[PDB]
Amino acid sequence: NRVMLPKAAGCGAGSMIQRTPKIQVYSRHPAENGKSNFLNCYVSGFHPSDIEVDLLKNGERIEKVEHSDLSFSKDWSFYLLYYTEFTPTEKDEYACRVNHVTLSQPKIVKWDRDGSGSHSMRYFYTSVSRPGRGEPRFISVGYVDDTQFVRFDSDAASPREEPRAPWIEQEGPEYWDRNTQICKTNTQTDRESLRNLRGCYNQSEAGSHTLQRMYGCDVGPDGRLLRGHNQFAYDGKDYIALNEDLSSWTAADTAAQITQRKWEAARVAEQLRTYLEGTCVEWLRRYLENGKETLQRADPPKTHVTHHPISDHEATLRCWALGFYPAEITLTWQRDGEDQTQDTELVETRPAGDRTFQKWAAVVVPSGEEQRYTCHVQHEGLPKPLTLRW
Repeated sequence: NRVMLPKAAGCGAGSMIQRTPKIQVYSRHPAENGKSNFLNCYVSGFHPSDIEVDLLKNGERIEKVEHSDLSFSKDWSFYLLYYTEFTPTEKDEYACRVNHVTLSQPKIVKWDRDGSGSHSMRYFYTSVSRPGRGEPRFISVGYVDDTQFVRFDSDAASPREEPRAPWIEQEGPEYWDRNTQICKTNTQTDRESLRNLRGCYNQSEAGSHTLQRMYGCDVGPDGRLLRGHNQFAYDGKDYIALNEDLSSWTAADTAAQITQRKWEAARVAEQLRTYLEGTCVEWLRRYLENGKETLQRADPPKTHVTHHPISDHEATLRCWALGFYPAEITLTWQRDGEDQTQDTELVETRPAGDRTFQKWAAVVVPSGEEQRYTCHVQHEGLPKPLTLRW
């Protein structure tokens, strides 16, 4: 259940970070001809949020592709999963084509075939002005751990808080009407906040800017609050955050300090603390119980090692983790028991599309010395860490 958020203050009386997308193209399951599968293109770590993604087959654009609702990572960078059902063959070449302001031409990536008891609730808000093209777009999503359960999109035909997980559907009309109202109000707040922030930085009304907000709570196995959060970013960078004491603020610069003093005088922190200690944890406990059959089940990783020769003198060992939930995992390579921190390559953890996640860690090793390396796997669905070799 959401909370009403305060408005950023105007200043009366300067940097844009651009991150280019990471792109991973992969199937949900190990690919086997004839058997239907899912082709995924995961685009992550990008900023700003506008992006164009096509799945290609032998160079041709695939229609019907779906994608996830826009959300972002802890560093404020955005991620999206684009996916389609497909049946691979031997000589069909699949690819993902991505365009973004950081790319001087579209980038094509081919498909290369070769628990704990603690829980979190988060709401993620993205508001993007579009000068000359109407009002800002507002998209927000709610998660319990790594499971999305609501979305709101101000560009939907009828903007509403919408269910996105089966266990939320049982909530009555009061729940949907109330949280819709908070969204529609949080919409107009962020709209005035975008205007105020533009003025604080003397920015032109001709340019697009991004407001991102996150709040929610962490609970332990017994249901008690472990930590509350309420963060605010402008153009992909920290702006103002509620501190861990839920009673003071950290402001990034002199503009954000004006907002800090406004929220201090209005006692915003006290209102947020009341929400985080009460409503937030109370509804998180309720969701955990209503969805316990999926939300309180950790799926351990299915793990294996593959060998890919880099010529006849060295080779890549790749440690694979598949089908795990939640997403948090640690993969480490060791040589004679010592971690290969310097030489281990780690891809970003990526969604399978079926709620589970995937990751690999790779290290190049001297040929004939593969047997000295072991992959170490830590996941909350594993009673003990796993160790594997090639």
